[PDB]
Amino acid sequence: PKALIVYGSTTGNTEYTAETIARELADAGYEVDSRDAASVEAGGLFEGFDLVLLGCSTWGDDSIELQDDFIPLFDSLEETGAQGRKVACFGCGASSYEYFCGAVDAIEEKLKNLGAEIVQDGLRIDGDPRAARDDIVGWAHDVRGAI
Ligand SMILES: Cc1cc2nc3c(=O)[nH]c(=O)nc-3n(C[C@H](O)[C@H](O)[C@H](O)COP(=O)(O)O)c2cc1C
Repeated sequence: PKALIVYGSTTGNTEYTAETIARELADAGYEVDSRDAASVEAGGLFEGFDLVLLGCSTWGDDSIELQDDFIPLFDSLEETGAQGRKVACFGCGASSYEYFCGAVDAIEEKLKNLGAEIVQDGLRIDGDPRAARDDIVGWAHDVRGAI
């Protein structure tokens, strides 16, 4: 299968999660294209992919704000070709906050409204992702079994 991973990361935690997920998928034989949201054009972005994984950290002071580089893509998500596309979301946040990983919920809700097929509920990491390696690995295994 061919998967696309697009991540929005300010301090590199969601980028480290995206790289862990990319290796799990490549180790199982998938074809994997991993891109920073900062380098991406929304226009037909998901075209030709069997699975699309979107990663984004949460910002703002209990007023959800998406990671800076991901904003433009979220704004033009209606142009990516998400209708009928198998997708799943992930991101890093702080479980202590009002909207823990609220950017993962917001992205899932728009994808749902755009006709995408959410194959798995979003992976929401608390704290340092390097300490949540087994959950990341376990979530990537489950998405593979869900497509
Ligand atoms: C100023 C500020 C606001 C934040 N807002 C939230 C929030 O509303 N909810 C949440 O779950 N995490 C929030 N975070 C936590 C960050 O999303 C978290 O540190 C995450 O690991 C950052 O990931 P990144 O390095 O991929 O950009 C906030 C952090 C800062 C510094």
